[PDB]
Amino acid sequence: FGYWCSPSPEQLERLSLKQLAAVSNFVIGRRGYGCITFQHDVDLTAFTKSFREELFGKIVIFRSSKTVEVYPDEATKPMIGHGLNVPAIITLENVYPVKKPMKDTTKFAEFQVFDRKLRSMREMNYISYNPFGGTWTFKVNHFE
Repeated sequence: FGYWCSPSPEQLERLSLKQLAAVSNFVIGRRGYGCITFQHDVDLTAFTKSFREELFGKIVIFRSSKTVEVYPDEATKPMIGHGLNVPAIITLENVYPVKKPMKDTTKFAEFQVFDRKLRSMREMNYISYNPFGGTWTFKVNHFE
């Protein structure tokens, strides 16, 4: 389904359970949708039954609605600082203003309105937005 991560699931299984509690450089994405780049070590010990099945489209979901969800079950979402509920940089692809998607890049003024909207988001801290592709990069402190 286009999902991927680094370390890859095959690499994560070659770690010990104590190594899996602090995995560095963790990155998970879905091709054609986006990517999450975690800012600090993450604890992946909740997912050992199957990294691929637990993570790819279950715990992490990139949806066709141009958004991303981490721990969709509220009861399972860890405290901030636990698991994957930690700071990250996110890129989402094909994000556009509006009643279909407005992707006419000759319309710079409307794109500018949309861009200021993104810049003003309080939870999703703006990094960049490219109208050519609708590529929105931002930072979050957690996934609450």
